Amino acid sequence: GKLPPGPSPLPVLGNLLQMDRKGLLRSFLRLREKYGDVFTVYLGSRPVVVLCGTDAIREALVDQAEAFSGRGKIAVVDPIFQGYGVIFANGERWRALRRFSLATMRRSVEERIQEEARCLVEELRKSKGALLDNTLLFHSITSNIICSIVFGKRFDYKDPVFLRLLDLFFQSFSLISSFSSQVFELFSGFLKYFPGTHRQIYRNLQEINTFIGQSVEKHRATLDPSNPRDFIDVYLLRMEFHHQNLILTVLSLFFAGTETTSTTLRYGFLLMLKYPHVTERVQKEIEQVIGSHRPPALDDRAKMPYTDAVIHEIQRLGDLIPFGVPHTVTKDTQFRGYVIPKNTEVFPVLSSALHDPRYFETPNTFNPGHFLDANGALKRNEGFMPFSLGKRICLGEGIARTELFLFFTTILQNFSIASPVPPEDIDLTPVPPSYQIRFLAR
Amino acid sequence: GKLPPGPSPLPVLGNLLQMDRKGLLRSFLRLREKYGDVFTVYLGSRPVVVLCGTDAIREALVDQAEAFSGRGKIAVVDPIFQGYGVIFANGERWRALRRFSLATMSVEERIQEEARCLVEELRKSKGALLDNTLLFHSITSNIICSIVFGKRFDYKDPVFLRLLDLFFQSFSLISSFSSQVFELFSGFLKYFPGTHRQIYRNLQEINTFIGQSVEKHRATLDPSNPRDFIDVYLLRMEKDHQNLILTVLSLFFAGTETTSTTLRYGFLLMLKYPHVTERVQKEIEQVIGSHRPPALDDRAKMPYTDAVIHEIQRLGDLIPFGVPHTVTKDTQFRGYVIPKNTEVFPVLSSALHDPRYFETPNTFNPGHFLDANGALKRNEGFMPFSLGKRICLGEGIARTELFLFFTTILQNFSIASPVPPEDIDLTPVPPSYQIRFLAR
Amino acid sequence: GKLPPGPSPLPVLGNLLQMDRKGLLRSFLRLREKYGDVFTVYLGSRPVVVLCGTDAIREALVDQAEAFSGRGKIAVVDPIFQGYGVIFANGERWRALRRFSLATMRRSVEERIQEEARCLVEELRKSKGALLDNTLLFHSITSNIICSIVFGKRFDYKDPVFLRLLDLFFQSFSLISSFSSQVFELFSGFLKYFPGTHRQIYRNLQEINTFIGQSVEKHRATLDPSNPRDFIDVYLLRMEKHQNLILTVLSLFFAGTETTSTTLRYGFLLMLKYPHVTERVQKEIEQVIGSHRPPALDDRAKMPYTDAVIHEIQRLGDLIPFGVPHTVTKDTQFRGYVIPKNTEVFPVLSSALHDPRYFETPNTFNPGHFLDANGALKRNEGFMPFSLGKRICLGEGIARTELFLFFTTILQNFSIASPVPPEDIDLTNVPPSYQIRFLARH
Amino acid sequence: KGKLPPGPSPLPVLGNLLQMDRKGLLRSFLRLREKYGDVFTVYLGSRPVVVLCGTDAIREALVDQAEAFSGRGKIAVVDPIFQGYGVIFANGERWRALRRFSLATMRDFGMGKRSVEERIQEEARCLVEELRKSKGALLDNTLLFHSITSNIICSIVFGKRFDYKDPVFLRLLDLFFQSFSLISSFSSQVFELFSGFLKYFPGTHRQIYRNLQEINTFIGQSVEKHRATLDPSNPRDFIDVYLLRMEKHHQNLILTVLSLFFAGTETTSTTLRYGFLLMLKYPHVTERVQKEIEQVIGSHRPPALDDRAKMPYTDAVIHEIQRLGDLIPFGVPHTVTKDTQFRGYVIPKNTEVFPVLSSALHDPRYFETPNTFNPGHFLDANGALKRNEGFMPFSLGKRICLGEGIARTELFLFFTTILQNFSIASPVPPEDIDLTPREGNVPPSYQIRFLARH
Ligand code: HEM
Ligand code: HEM
Ligand code: HEM
Ligand code: HEM
Ligand SMILES: c1ccc(-c2ccc(Cn3ccnc3)cc2)cc1
Ligand SMILES: c1ccc(-c2ccc(Cn3ccnc3)cc2)cc1
Ligand SMILES: c1ccc(-c2ccc(Cn3ccnc3)cc2)cc1
Ligand SMILES: c1ccc(-c2ccc(Cn3ccnc3)cc2)cc1
Repeated sequence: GKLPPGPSPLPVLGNLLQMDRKGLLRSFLRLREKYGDVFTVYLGSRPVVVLCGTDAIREALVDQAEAFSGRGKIAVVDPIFQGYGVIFANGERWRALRRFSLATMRRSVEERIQEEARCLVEELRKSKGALLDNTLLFHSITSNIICSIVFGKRFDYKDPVFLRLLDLFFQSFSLISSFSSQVFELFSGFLKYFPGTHRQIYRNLQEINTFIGQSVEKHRATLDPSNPRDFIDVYLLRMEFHHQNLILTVLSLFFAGTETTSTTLRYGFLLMLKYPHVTERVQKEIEQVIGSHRPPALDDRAKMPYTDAVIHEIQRLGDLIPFGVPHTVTKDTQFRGYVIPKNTEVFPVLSSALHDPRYFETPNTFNPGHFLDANGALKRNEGFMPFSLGKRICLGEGIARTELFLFFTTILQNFSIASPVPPEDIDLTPVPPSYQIRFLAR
Repeated sequence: GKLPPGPSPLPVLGNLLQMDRKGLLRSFLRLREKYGDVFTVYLGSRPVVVLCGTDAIREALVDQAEAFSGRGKIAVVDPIFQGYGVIFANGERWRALRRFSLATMSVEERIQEEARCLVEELRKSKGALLDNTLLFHSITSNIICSIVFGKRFDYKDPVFLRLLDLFFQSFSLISSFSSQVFELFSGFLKYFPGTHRQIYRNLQEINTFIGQSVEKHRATLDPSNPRDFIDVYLLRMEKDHQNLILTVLSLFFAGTETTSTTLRYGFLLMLKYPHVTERVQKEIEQVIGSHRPPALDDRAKMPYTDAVIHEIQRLGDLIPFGVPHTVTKDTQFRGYVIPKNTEVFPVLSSALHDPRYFETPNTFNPGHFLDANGALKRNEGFMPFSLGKRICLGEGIARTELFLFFTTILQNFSIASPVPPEDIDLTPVPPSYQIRFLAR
Repeated sequence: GKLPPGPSPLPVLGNLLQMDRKGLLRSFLRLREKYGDVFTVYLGSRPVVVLCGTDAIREALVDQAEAFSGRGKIAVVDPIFQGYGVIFANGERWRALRRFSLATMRRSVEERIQEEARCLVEELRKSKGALLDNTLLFHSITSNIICSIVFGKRFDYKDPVFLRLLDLFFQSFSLISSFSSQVFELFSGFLKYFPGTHRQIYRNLQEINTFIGQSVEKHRATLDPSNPRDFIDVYLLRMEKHQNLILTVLSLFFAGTETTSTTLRYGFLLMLKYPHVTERVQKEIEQVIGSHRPPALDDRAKMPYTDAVIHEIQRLGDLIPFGVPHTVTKDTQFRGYVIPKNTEVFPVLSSALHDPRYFETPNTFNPGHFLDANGALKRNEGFMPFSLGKRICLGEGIARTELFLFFTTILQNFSIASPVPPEDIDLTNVPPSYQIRFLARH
Repeated sequence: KGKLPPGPSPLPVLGNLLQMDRKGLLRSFLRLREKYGDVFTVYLGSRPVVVLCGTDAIREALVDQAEAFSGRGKIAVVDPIFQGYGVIFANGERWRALRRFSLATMRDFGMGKRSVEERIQEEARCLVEELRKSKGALLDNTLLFHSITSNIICSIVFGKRFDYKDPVFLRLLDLFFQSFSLISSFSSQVFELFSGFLKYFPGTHRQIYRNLQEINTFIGQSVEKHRATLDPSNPRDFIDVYLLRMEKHHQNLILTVLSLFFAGTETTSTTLRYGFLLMLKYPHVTERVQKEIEQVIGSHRPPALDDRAKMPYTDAVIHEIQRLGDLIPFGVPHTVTKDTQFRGYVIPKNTEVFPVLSSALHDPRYFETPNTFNPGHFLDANGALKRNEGFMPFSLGKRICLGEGIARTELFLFFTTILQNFSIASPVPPEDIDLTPREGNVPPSYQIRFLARH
């Protein structure tokens, strides 16, 4: 019974000097070759266990789910200061949210998404096939879904309030560091920056908490059970400053997710620009199953292997969350013939699975074959886990994947796509590059 | 026996919603007004104790030094994984470095010689408008080089530049408000220091190099004449590799960088207030005259200039929050309780601007550090280097760099800029700017 | 969310000054009246949560079994010193023993108890109805069972080796303390005496181990699989797939048998006080088993009264009034209080066995407790002399079978008498030493 | 490099409990020392404990690193989650207070040291009067010694000694030394080890004690009486000292102190019992002592504390008695406070530690004949008292006996005064006195006769 093997560390720095010039990911890969699927690396004085390949990540997150579900120290409340019960309250809250998101699936996403998909088309027609940067377009459409689900009705793309919160929630801003400043941090035991809060993207923060209040007010007055129209009055029901903020927090979480959805699309479309023959096939399957006279609907995905396989492939290659979200072991645990002590930090390196050779004939090339059998139907591939697995698997998986199928097909149904750059010359290597694309009505 | 009071937190966010639009500092200040000199705020789910004003910070860092000296979780080794002894080795190593830095206090001469080189470079400027940023990084850095490798680099030496590049290479990481709220909810930050890549070529070239210098040193080294910090390394080694040095080197640079900025800020300040620069140039002529380089012993006979430099460090306030510490033992502080392992901010800024110690906390004012007769006077609020068990290891070097570099410059040149003094905006890190050095 | 209420403590002593003159149990009871079913008391500087009444104990040990299953600090290994894996090894070992004991129940255990039951009768016949102290007799019979189960064959009552180990395992010996010596201990944080501390603890044992070695040898020297004949070669098999483990296991088995023996001793005295009950039982015996065959386990089903009586005996006897203290594993929410991980907890078994909400007359001998109107056995939730939950007695099966068979077989072949008239028997947790006479019914 | 103290490998549940000498835990520690050295790690149950052997090792720990090795056992550590801090701290200050008060008894101006000396002197006197009234009868000094040492504590706490047969005295002599035993089988113990919980626990016994409720009452009476009559700045005894800290929980706090004090007195009493038996076996030593007594104190005044200075032999002898007696062989276990570096090993905060006092009192590097009675241990060539570092029957460091002062003064005075006025004899001939204890480190029971020297 030993700890997962790893490279020996240096004081202050840990293994920070043995990383590939190529990046932390390459490092983890070369490390795997030497030490295997489970190993121990050091960021500063702290050890972390790295999990590589499908099988290893699955065993951990799935087979021993309770053991591997813990959050990072920043998220753990100190009873000595807050006492328990806030611990537990949070507990019940989580379960509640977790429960509500299943209900959403069981005018649900399918219809709301079908609506938004329409609006998108109309906007794309009004583009009159102009070259543009889809970034704002995709953020808007994925976001609206969240809005319809939370406040009850989509915003108009140019609605002040919408923009103000599209602004708040995706406002970029960067913090700056020198190599020296960092080594020092490592030596302090404290990072320079911490979250909180927007500076000029905080301008609207004041307005958005405020907007929430208003919507809750309106909602409250017309509220009726057992007729909960959207998430707000669901809140109001569990209920029946702090409340407005509690909402925010959910809202924020939801947006953190939508942003990934949006990027998954952006990446997907660029990818399709590089590979028009695929886009063609998909347009074909579309015409063969949905035809030309009705909107695509969620039930169609079943009868459209290629397109699904293609979307799967997009999530796979895209790999937007390569490291997964780090967890924290809950109980001293026996894993793959090693030991992992309660409170060890752990990386399920999702990327190492999405590119796992034992599961993907060509881990680095775009290849729908990954998800198709001889007969050409969708086939399960265990390496496909872009949403993670286990107790903490994405709360948004359902909504997101439905967003991806519908937004994707509806678009390819009504338009074809082109760019200045010739397919041969599209560089897929990165977040996906900003680019220009043109939507042409069919 | 209670915990330090504070604003009630929200789930996930903590007190992150009750901060002033104006910034974390303003918040801490308004908070002080309401809860007092010691209070408790929440970043995420985690509590942190904030320390405000001279008296409070001093009590903590100085009076209860052992209690308030702990480092952040990132810096704490886990025995279950590494075992103890590496804990202890580090321990002894620290004491060693701590001991060596007192021995260093040489420095005086090396600085003086660098001071000279600076002057010659400033002459060659032929009074051209420039951005002193690179100049100051170079001069302060060389000191560290002379102290570690044994001899200054030439300002344009490839190796120098390559490491001036490694150690100050800026690079930024980017975050959305949403990405952040999510981090808070994960318990994990997106970015960890140094994980980033990486100037890999440069770090690698140096690592290779230190090797070289150690080699050379090894072959020619001897006692009781250990020339520079490398041998001292070689000696502690021979008494019982390239990587430890690097780490020290980095630490040293992290510091030098602050020294450089303290100068940059100082000079801009003097551009806004030429009548002060005049006085200083006067005291310089009255005490050091015009025919010898300023020397450390001069500071004693030059109150004004000292007071001014003090005032510069005060206003500059480059480390407003101090470096967060970690309580070591359950402790009784100012009639509250602080549990072992509580994170703590000694908000240095709150002292450097403490009204109980500075007649005009927010205006440049050398009177802060002068009595009626006009001699240097101790001001307890002056704590830019922190205080206590972990007070700056570089305090000595740094302050010596500041006095010499400052005076020598003002001795041989006067300064001017496009922007008229009335129009210099001191509000921020100090703005990038242009300045001209004119020989006297 | 608060901690369980309780009396305020004093420095060093805790609540040790507020105990009834009557004993710790009375205290817990008076405490219950004031603070309720869950409260917090202090032994020295250390808090402990006390659990009172059936419902409370059950909720804890049963409903939240994983939460309330932790052992005392003495039993918790320090990884810094021993590393994990020994932690885990122990873990798997436990499960193993736990598994083997269910198998024992699945040549068999019942027969082994029946054969011993016979031997008991023959010894009781050879008593020629002499007044004696059944203490040694009962320790012997219950012990043999363990020996048949472990080494494969009963010892003869006067076999040297038997006696030598009957001696080791039940050898009494006492340690002595002054009130002052104790207050001081409380102030040191350390007790004067430690289990296993004694010189004799060691001496008895070395001799014990040697016999084991031999039996393992023999057993080792002759087994075939799955021709395994008892616990030894079961050991040998898990090994092939030492004496030290066997010994520990055996000691725990004896720790238990000792309770079984006392349960009998108490039972018989009780019956001396209440001959009209003994009569009934002798009657049911004749009505169901008759006079010409030994009682058998299957008979208990068709003998409500007798079962009810044995239940009543365990209930009143209350040999483990405080239960075996446990240690909360996870921060927990219990009965609208909070209990922090690592809190020590008493499930005061006695408070259930005497719970008014479940026993018409908690303090008088009353088989009615376990019978319905029609006179069949009825479940009573308060009956938990073996504890409940993840750590419920490993020996429950064997013990209860020992109790039914030993009891009935005896009362079938003999009747009982004493000098003292039932009116005078003293109930006065150990049962008084006494004299009893077994008279054949021929 | 940096490693934990070495030791024998443990077994599940049992730890090292199977590798102990048949001879007893002490012999074990000794044989273990031979193999692993002065600092090693043994396992009681699943718990590790660090064992400290020999003078040098114990001294380095308790003395050189005193703050590091001063921690109490888990039973004595308050949980903040339940009690909050401050009770932690209050206790702290309380301790210091008691610690301060005990020095005030010993030094050395005002009430100070002499008042205490006088009390022992008086209670010593009665011992003589009582011994005269024995008319040289064979008796068991156990109760006599418990009484005399106890009274000191009473004079110090309540302000005046108790008549030896005074009901209240007896009642509390009874409470505080009342023996009572709990019983265990080998199996019941193995099980405990497996539970993580011991069967018994201090005070958890109902019997302790009927008198407990009544004494407690006594204190109230005494505190009451004291309260009305007391006055600073002359504070007569510990009660009004309490009253003063109060005026600046009532009996409970006193009771606890009282108990602690008695726990100690009991050791003092045994030290005497042992001492006297020892002298019965070695009458030629008793003669010498009686001689020094006559040569320094003469025959016409009571011995006084200042005499010890001028009486090397007798002192050396008493030292030797404490040494051989070894009433607290294991010392009182402590608890490491801070992760520590000790003798080139590592000891983690919260490790339990035994400073095996016996291993020092019998340390060959300090005692020519560790196992024989030998005053030479504490004398130089010239025959004066010489310091012996191995002599630490009171422990050392931050937590060294609070009673060292009183106790040692009790031992010198009680001892000499007695040997001054009587000589001693027993049925058993010296050759035949067996000094080895009985199942316990406690001295074997015995009969002795005090004969006046008139
Ligand atoms: C479209 C592509 C998306 C991907 C690949 C993605 C991926 C993930 C991943 C990797 C996690 C980590 C689970 C873990 O911590 O183990 C996650 C969790 C989560 N996802 Fe998403 N996300 C996406 C979009 C969304 C969306 C649209 C939502 C909208 C609700 C969302 C909500 C969440 C939330 C709230 C969690 C938290 C996990 C937890 O319960 O602790 N994500 N998602
Ligand atoms: C220019 C003015 C400088 C200022 C105002 C400054 C300020 C500080 C402050 C406030 C700390 C707080 C330490 C703590 O309590 O955590 C610190 C630490 C430190 N400083 Fe500087 N510094 C300066 C220049 C330098 C230089 C040139 C060096 C060269 C080596 C240096 C080396 C260090 C080191 C090694 C520490 C480590 C603290 C520890 O041991 O925990 N500093 N400094
Ligand atoms: C009337 C007879 C017995 C009674 C009343 C009894 C009662 C108990 C009780 C109350 C416990 C504590 C469960 C807990 O930890 O909460 C226990 C545990 C145990 N008993 Fe018995 N016992 C009896 C006989 C036996 C016998 C014959 C064995 C033989 C194996 C035995 C073996 C054990 C063992 C090995 C445990 C360990 C508890 C655990 O694994 O958590 N007991 N028993
Ligand atoms: C006659 C021989 C005595 C011996 C050998 C003795 C020995 C000890 C020892 C070994 C300790 C443990 C200290 C430690 O943890 O290192 C101790 C503690 C103590 N003893 Fe004594 N004692 C004696 C008599 C007394 C007497 C008469 C008193 C009367 C007050 C006394 C009061 C105490 C007290 C109050 C402590 C508290 C220890 C602590 O503060 O942690 N002892 N004693
Ligand atoms: C550390 C912490 C968080 C993350 C992170 C990963 C994915 C996302 C986007 N997202 C949100 C919900 N599902 C996916 C945000 C943050 C990565 C490293
Ligand atoms: C959090 C992390 C690092 C720090 C820190 C502050 C100042 C400095 C500059 N410095 C380093 C040594 N002397 C000055 C580096 C890092 C503060 C908060
Ligand atoms: C604390 C420690 C041990 C015990 C204990 C409980 C039961 C027994 C007898 N026993 C053990 C297993 N089955 C019955 C011995 C000790 C109780 C409280
Ligand atoms: C473990 C726990 C307590 C003890 C103990 C030692 C000495 C005493 C008596 N005593 C009182 C003052 N000095 C010693 C009581 C208990 C020893 C080992």
